[PDB]
Amino acid sequence: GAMAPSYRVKRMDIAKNDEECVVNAANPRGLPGDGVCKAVYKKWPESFKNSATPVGTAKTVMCGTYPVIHAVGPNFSNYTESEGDRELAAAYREVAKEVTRLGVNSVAIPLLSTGVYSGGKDRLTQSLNHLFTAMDSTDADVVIYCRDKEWEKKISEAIQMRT
Ligand SMILES: O=C(Nc1nc(=O)cc[nH]1)c1nccs1
Ligand SMILES: [Cl-]
Ligand SMILES: [Cl-]
Repeated sequence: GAMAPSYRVKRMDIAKNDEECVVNAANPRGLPGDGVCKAVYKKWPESFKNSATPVGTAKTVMCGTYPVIHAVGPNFSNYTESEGDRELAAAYREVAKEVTRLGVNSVAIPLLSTGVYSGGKDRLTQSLNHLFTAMDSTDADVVIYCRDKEWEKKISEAIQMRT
């Protein structure tokens, strides 16, 4: 584990992360997808061999020795707010189990269900709070990746408020 486990946020492409493993914001079918998923497919295509997994679950596939944890958040265009909220929390709990099993000291993670699966709603606080509920009990350094300047500021404020 990390000596003083922390949370940090960076505004850049998660395919350029400086962590020991990456979480992909995957689709259930293991397809190349869009946004973060397409960036992950271009950088670690080998990790999409048998990566299909249901909504609310995570499945890790190695690219060489580098772990890619495919986490499938719900698409809020298809799910109700109550059911989608439950599956989003579940996907993050499965990421925490995989990060612990892998024994890594750091992990790069995007905010699940905040892009094309958001159903057109701002889900920064919802998704980040489920990330903290799952990852708080792990001892890996967590680095959250985002692309929007206003989101970077809001995620950074949420991390600093708890310290
Ligand atoms: O690209 C994104 N998510 C996503 N992409 C897919 O193709 C299928 C499911 N989820 C994200 N970008 C930023 C935060 S999540
Ligand atoms: Cl970049
Ligand atoms: Cl973003």
